[PDB]
Amino acid sequence: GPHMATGQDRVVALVDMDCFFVQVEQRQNPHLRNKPCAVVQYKSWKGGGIIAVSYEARAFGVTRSMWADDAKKLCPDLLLAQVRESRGKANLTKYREASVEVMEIMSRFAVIERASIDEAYVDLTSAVQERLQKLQGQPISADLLPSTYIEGLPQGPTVQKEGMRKQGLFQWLDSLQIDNLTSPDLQLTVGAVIVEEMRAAIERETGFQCSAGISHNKVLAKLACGLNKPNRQTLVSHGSVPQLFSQMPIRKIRSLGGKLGASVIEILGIEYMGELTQFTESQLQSHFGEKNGSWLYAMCRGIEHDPVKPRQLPKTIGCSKNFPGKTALATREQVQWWLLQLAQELEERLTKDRNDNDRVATQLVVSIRVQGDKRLSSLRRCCALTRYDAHKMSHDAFTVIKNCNTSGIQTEWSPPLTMLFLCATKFSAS
DNA sequence: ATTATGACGCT
DNA sequence: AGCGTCAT
Ligand SMILES: Nc1ncnc2c1ncn2[C@H]1C[C@H](O)[C@@H](COP(=O)(O)OP(=O)(O)OP(=O)(O)O)O1
Ligand SMILES: [Ca+2]
Ligand code: NA
Repeated sequence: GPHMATGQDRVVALVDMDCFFVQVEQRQNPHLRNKPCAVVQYKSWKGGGIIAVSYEARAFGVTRSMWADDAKKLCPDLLLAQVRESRGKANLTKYREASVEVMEIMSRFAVIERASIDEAYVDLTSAVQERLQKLQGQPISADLLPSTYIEGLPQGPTVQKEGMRKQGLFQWLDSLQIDNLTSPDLQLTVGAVIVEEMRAAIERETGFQCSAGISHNKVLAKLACGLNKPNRQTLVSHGSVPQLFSQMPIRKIRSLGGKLGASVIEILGIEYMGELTQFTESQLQSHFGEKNGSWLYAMCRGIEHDPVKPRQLPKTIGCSKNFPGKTALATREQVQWWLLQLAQELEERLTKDRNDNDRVATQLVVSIRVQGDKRLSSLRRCCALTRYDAHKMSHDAFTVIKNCNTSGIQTEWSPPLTMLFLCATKFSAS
């Protein structure tokens, strides 16, 4: 009734760059603009592995994880850009620097949480209140929302995409009560106005287009963002949730894309998020645990409380390389040479991080995989990181893993290593 | 022979 | 601490 919280206290946005690594390469090389193209890493094995795909190329069926040779079979005119290689490995520096460009722009509007190399959540609650004051009861015109979709509209009693978008926007704006500064729907709408401005600034100042979701929490904001891509933003209101969720497969919701989500489906015998509402909180907790159960009970009603954390910088800085099939490392000299290569890239990134961000990492984590293990990581060990020195770091990494060597022979390594990983963690101010 | 990352939960 | 899950 009157005491039933509806999770409508906040305005949250999720901004996500469209086909990000592709746009980085297209900005740099105009010849790739408005073409079917993809970004690939390595080239020798089947033309390289695809990691990003332009919307033009997606129309031909090109996807991430596809080998470039296979992609070319779907799209013979596909253009490719290669990830830079340094010290024998893929080097993602260019995309990390492009990411900083975008994060710094977003930070002018509001506190952001960096969720990945190319996306950030934004808590717009306070910014919305401020904009609501400036407006002073004055209505919101559709002209302020030129790329916004209202999920669930139009509805009730044109055959083109932009026409439908506008019809829905009009129905929404027609319904708004702008006299009430505390209407959640009004708050979301002002949120969307601000996000239009954020997205315009990003495109103006970097050249990169993006999509966005605006809702009352991170999970709905993320879901919304994906509903109309590319180059559009979507508002998902509290009211839209029952219909949206009624046919939404459980796996589409962030965190339910894996084993937990499969267990929800299997154990409860359901398919869609909306079907969760018929279980009690205790019932959900009995199957999925206390935390997951409470989260599910609220989430299926469109309610989630996870905060947008004030964090614009990554918490760890890591360097990793696979050594698949035949290229697995089988000699001590091999293992030491590759630890040094990884340690050298890591040193370079850490030193840059220390100058830019006024902090120093204090722990080095070392992880390997051995041939045979289905798991991505076989063994992880940490040691002290006391100096930004590649030789020391690689020497230390070797010391903490050297006992993994089954080989009776000193020089040989067995079983061969199929992955190496160095990660700097536990930052302190400096 | 996807690969290179990165956050957070469990015990 | 070391491992697993989920994500981009
Ligand atoms: N599995 C992966 N392996 C390596 N790099 C990845 C992987 N997934 C994503 N990336 C990189 C390349 C992407 O351009 C970038 C952002 O990822 P993501 O947001 O999932 O897709 P995207 O930006 O390429 O397309 P979209 O327009 O659908 O968001 O991070
Ligand atoms: Ca993206
Ligand atoms: Na993303």
